[PDB]
Amino acid sequence: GNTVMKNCNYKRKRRERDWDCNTKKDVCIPDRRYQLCMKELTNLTFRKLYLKRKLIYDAAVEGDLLLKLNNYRYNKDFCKDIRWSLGDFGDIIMGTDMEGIGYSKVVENNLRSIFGTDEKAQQRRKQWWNESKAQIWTAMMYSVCKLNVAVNIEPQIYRWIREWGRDYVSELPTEVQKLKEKCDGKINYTDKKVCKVPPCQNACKSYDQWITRKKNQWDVLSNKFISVKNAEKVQTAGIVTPYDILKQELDEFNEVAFENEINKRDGAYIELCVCS
Amino acid sequence: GNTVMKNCNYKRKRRERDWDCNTKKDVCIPDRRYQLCMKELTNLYLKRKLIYDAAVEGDLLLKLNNYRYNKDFCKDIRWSLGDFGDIIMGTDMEGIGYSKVVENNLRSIFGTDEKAQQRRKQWWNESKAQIWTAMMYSVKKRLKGNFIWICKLNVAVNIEPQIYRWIREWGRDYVSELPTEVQKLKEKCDGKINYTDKKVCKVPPCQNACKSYDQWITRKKNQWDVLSNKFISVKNAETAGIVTPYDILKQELDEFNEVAFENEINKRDGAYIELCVCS
Repeated sequence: GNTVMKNCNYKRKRRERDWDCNTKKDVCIPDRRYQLCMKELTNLTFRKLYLKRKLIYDAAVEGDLLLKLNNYRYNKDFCKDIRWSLGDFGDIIMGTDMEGIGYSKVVENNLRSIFGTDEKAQQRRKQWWNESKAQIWTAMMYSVCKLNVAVNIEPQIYRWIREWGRDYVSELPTEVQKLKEKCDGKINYTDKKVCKVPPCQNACKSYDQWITRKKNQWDVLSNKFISVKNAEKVQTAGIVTPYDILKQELDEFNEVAFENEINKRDGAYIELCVCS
Repeated sequence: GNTVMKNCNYKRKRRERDWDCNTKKDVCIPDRRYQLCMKELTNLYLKRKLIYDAAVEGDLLLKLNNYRYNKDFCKDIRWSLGDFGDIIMGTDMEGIGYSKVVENNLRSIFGTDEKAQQRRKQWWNESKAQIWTAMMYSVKKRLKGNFIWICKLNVAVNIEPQIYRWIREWGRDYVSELPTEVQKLKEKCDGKINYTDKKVCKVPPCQNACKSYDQWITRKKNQWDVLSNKFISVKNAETAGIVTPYDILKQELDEFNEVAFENEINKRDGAYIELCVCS
């Protein structure tokens, strides 16, 4: 949200920067959303025709940067990223985006001068997005997934939970492996390495900080899910609890094991990092 | 050479500039073609920029018609839509100035290979209803869904060779100019200056009125000669009710009298003889 041009010219590596729960404390915001290319949208009837051109250019630039981020590989990770960014464009257009920081406020203003602010303006916006989303997807996919699978409108908090889940299950093995390499087993016949070995202690503290961020992020996102769902009665067939989203998004997700992990009571964390 | 921005901001009045037979001598070019808005195409996704140029063109033709929703507006939309098509397909007969930049831009998009032309025609045929809609954007702002009843989409998206369409447009210009030029002539030349002599015999203002008429009708004759012969050579190098270029005038114009038309452009009609031939 804090720049306009530089973020249409390069992305950070994925997970280079963790979800941000501090800026607006009722939600956690992914780095990808912060970096969403909206240069033309910012520098912005015939105005509606001009809007569509500007949104197509931003979307193509976003989709191309995400390809380069995925090392030009055309695979599921790339397709998911396309879907997440497409979805956020949608919410920005529809006026239901949860970021609303910095230059996103300027874009919201631009849209208001184009569509109006009356009660039924938001209705116009939603309709215009429906009629445009296919083309935006095409535009993101131009440099190169399942179109109709993406175009399905889902509330933003649902989609950010899917994205969050994929980040968590990608981070978890790396973090556990780091722990293992420093802390596995014992320093003598009785005492775990964490009892006395400083590099193991360092490693456990680093893990603690990571899993504490994961827990706070799951707590904020999952509670946002519940309040959004209560406030606009988001009736979604497959999905009753926020855990349903993780179950459906993630291979071999075990929700009991998940709660154990983010609350530091799983077998691996206890074995490696709890002296007593 | 021509213009890029000016013609996307304003149009000259109708018939302020006559058809141009001098720039390319085997065809005559209408001022509307010369002014066709193509700013985005020139600076050139393609569908986006074409849609924008067409929307601007459509709104300008609406202004030219003084915001009147009538046949003259719909025919203009039809003529400009057709010209966009020949530009996209590579079959446009103007090909002056910025039109060549656009043709160059299209070649870098579609290619030049054996069937680049075939793909450009496919692209045009898939897009033409959409481009017509864009030209009607200005009307659709006001009438919403009822914009579709103002002009006939089906008539507009039928592909005719460009020379066919330009003959229809030419014919409509001719029958709009003729009553005016004849009235002008009549106001200086009607009747006699004495008991036996027609005014053209001795009245200089009438003699100059006849010269001026002669200048106009000579332009008309030359434009019809160039256009009708172009129709024939285009036809030979390649289709529904139209056999001769006169057939096109008959389809376009009310009760078109071919013999009278040939009399008029050849200065042997009754009105011209009466007004401008002394003996």
